[PDB]
Amino acid sequence: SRKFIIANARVENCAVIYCNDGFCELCGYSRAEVMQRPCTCDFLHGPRTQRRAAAQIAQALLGAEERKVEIAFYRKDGSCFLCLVDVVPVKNEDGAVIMFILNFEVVMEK
Repeated sequence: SRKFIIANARVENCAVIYCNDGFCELCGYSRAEVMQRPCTCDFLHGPRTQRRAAAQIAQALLGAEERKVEIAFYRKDGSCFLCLVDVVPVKNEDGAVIMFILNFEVVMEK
């Protein structure tokens, strides 16, 4: 099951403007909760979440850079999962970034 969100690159906090069912089911947060949150998805952060990984994802968004970052995330129920976050900038003809697609894959459980 694919898990992904789409972020608005033209607002300061890169707000989530779409999230698919797979993503919501993965992390245990409903679409209503996820929508309009910064697409870094800090609400998934917990004890094992590496500062360096979080920083690297944030960097990719700032610099509109395509990048895969593997990071420990937490579902609503507290379970930890190692997640490969795939940051994909989508630019127009001019070269401006219009949105980001972020894909999430579970690497392994806990």
